[PDB]
Amino acid sequence: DFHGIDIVINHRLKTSKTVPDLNNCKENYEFLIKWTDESHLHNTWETYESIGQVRGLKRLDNYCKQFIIEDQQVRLDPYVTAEDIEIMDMERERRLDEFEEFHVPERIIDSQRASLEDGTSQLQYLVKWRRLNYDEATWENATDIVKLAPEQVKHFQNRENSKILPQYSSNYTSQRPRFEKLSVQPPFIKGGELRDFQLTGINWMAFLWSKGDNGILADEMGLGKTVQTVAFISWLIFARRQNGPHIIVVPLSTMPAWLDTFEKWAPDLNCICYMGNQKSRDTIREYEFYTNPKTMKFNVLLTTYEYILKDRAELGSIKWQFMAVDEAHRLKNAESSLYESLNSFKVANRMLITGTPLQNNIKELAALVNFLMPGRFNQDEEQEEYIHDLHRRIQPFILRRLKKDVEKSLPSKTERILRVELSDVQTEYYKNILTKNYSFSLLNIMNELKKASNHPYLFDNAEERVLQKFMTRENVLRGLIMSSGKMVLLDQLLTRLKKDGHRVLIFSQMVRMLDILGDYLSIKGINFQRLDGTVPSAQRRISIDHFNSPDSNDFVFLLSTRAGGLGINLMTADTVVIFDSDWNPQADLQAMARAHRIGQKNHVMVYRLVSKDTVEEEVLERARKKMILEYNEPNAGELSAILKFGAGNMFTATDNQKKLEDLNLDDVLNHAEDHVTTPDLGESHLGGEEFLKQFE
Ligand SMILES: Nc1ncnc2c1ncn2[C@@H]1O[C@H](COP(=O)(O)OP(=O)(O)OP(O)(O)=S)[C@@H](O)[C@H]1O
Repeated sequence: DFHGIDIVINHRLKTSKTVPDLNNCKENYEFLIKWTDESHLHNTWETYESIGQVRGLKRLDNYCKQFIIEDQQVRLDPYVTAEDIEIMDMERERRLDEFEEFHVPERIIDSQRASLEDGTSQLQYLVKWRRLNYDEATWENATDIVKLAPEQVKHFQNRENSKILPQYSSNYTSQRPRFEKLSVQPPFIKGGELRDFQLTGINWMAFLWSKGDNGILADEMGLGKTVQTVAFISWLIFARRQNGPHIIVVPLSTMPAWLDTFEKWAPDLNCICYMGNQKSRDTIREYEFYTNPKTMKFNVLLTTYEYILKDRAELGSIKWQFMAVDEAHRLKNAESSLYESLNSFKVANRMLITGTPLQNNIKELAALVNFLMPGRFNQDEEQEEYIHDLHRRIQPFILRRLKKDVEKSLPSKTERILRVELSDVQTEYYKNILTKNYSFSLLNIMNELKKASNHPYLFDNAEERVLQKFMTRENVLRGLIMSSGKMVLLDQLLTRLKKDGHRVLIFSQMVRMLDILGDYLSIKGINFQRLDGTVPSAQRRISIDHFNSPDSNDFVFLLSTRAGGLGINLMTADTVVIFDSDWNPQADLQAMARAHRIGQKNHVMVYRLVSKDTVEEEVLERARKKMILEYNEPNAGELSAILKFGAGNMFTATDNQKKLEDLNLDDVLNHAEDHVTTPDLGESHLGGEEFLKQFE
């Protein structure tokens, strides 16, 4: 009824200036439109006079006002950094990449053929839109859905036959099946792999079920503990044929995650997301059960804690088999309505997830245990043994492994901090920049130093000034390398590891700096490409695929640090360089794990570069010290400190050059620090005393 403009997605050029005004827009562009009373396949490429009179029309103009005009305007400002731009760029991307998800269908809810205004009737569905929500799902024409979304359809019909429905569940009376052991991953888990330590995992949760005991998965974060739940569900269903209704509780941050993981490793499963509190609640009830006013038609549902109260009412009275919960450090508390309402639930079983063993908590120690098993349990010496007893007293219910325990299983790596002097040049630059000041601005001041520390060429007269020796090309490198602490080092670092054929990644904050290496490499004659927000998706894939080319001649590959946070896999490199790092260390690890990507085949060597007695190390010693408190810019406040000395202890220039002069790679590397980035993780709880018996 209310027909016209839901929202405006995009725009472009046509069939043939730089600061445009509305009129330009109006005249040179077609625009993308989700119409109201519609959905995202029904987006059209229209122009002003191709659409005409339509309700809430202004809200289109408003798009130009911001996304063409005032965006394009804003860029001009010379204080807008290059760095700044690529953000604005990666930004468009991110937005329009979300929209691309709304004509990707993920479920189907009702085969219900609709009569049409002829005498004709087509089979129309009822489509759940990915990244979208339960409110706002649309009936759409079968005929073309299917030729777009075969499986989710294929799934649909099966979705009410599926052998694995909930009531075909086998319910163990006096007894319950023998504990067993699976030395190889059972076919019915169809995703891909799972390193032995994965198997071992499921085995454990398994064996435990076949004791009637629930346990806790606390292996250090990012460690597969999702796949390890997913898988272990497949088992409950497909291996103890009981699979009534299952429920996993999740961080809203990561449910988009789980969902993929499911239709990756347990594709055949019928699992249900719980997003929306309003029109969802009501929508879902029309999907969850069977058509009658108590057949639950779904294998697995998933939520945020949120809906465990807004909807404890309905959910409370549901007969549940298995319950897990991710990043559930969240439930140390015994009053928090999670607890009170999760015990308000009917569960045969509990797996629990956290990346942590308890220390302090005595009451937490209780609340967690007393949650998953309602049947458990002075001078400071006496509260110290009690916590220590009840420590071991629950060894059997814990699984905890760390990096080192699965080093055999995984692409090990190695973070080294190579710290260099500043070139005689750099020194003097720094040192002068200092002079000028202390007389939000502090920022560029930081920047100038940051720049100085990386390379003098970032600055304007630099190169011109350096080479007062006229104009030769050998020389152009000669000064280009040697005026820079980092470069000098790096120079023979490549030289050397490019003798060992190490395929090499390099990141920086400063795209300008990238340019400069960009220079370096072409002069030296080395193959590579460059990346960052500037190059459009379309492009990227090609600078990428050429590096990962079956036997490519690219033997290095430049990137923005922010480029990293992308989603881009370059395992074809065995070695990462951080030229310089962020307020945020994670930004560096994102970028790291573009070759630390859990389908890596080498040992990954990671060199973080810092210049000695520079502000640089304060930024990095900051990084760690935050990025230990775990599981994007320095404060103006704190910033005062970080700058306000490092200045006269910054020694000679000609000294520093002397150092650089006959610097030796090896020493630098055998002197190299280590970047310590993990609270001592505690000890490995490698399984339950019992279980262990059954494996050897
Ligand atoms: N066998 C596997 N094959 C391929 N990818 C895997 C495997 N196991 C884990 N992963 C991936 O490793 C990445 C990080 O693992 P996650 O399962 O998200 O970590 P996690 O231990 O669940 O962390 P949480 O949920 O915060 S405690 C994910 O992209 C997983 O899909």
